[PDB]
Amino acid sequence: ATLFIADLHLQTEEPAITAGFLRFLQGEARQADALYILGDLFEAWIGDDDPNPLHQQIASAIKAVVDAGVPCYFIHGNRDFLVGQRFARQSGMILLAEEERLDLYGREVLIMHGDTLCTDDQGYLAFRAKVHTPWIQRLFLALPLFIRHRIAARMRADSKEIMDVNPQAVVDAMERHHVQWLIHGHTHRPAVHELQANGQPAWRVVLGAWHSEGSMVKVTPDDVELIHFPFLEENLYFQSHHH
Ligand SMILES: O=C(CCCCNC(=O)N1CCc2cc(S(=O)(=O)N3CCN(c4cc(Cl)cc(C(F)(F)F)c4)CC3)ccc21)NO
Ligand SMILES: [Mn+2]
Ligand SMILES: [Mn+2]
Repeated sequence: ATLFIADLHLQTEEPAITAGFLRFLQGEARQADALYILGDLFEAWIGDDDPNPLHQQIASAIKAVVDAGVPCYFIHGNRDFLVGQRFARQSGMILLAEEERLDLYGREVLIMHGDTLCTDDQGYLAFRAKVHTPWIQRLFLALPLFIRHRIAARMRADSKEIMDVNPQAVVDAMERHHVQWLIHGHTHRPAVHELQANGQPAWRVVLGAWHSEGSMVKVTPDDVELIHFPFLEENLYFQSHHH
């Protein structure tokens, strides 16, 4: 089976999510044919030279999955678009493009973070175009780390419902790639949607954010599974009752 996750928004202020992801990497992920992380792995990223210990702890945990024979892939989210090749080398992850077409047991599948489908938020897409301009990224990354951390903290303070996808953008993307299956995150609305693309039924599968429980999509030769699971090993104890 091939696994997909997104929208973990890892951060040191939410250690339960981190513990949940570490348990996922040490368990389920080790049995997978591959693991794809479709963006927003981290709640923030200001560049690979950031010494935040969480980054090294996550890199090491992913690298153990890779070393165990499970290739791991990353598509950037809007929170962590600055993840670069230094982190890719540290974690053993392979960085992919913003859209990729996969062969999953014969099923052709488009994968993407999903924010580019949200074409009714023209303000967001304009800002997105700016922070994805290479010369702007290179200027930001050249700033001292403490300056980047101040900029990012102010921006997060200033930003504190997610616009959903545009149905026509979905059809356009799925016809550009000639697929009947699309997996994405970003909208934080885990679901399976049927539509029509390329003159045939098509499906859009949406990952959940890791808010109170984890979420993954598991693709097998036989089916597509949207799975919700607890972060920690929920230890069984017997609550007494009476009838
Ligand atoms: O995502 C969703 C829901 C939609 C959410 C849409 N809002 C969103 O994404 N936000 C809002 C606040 C925020 C802060 C971060 S950040 O703290 O990591 N960091 C800020 C500084 N960044 C920067 C980079 C560059 Cl190149 C240039 C510049 C500068 F502006 F200075 F020029 C700054 C790098 C990134 C990352 C994402 C965001 N569902 O999935
Ligand atoms: Mn997200
Ligand atoms: Mn997002």
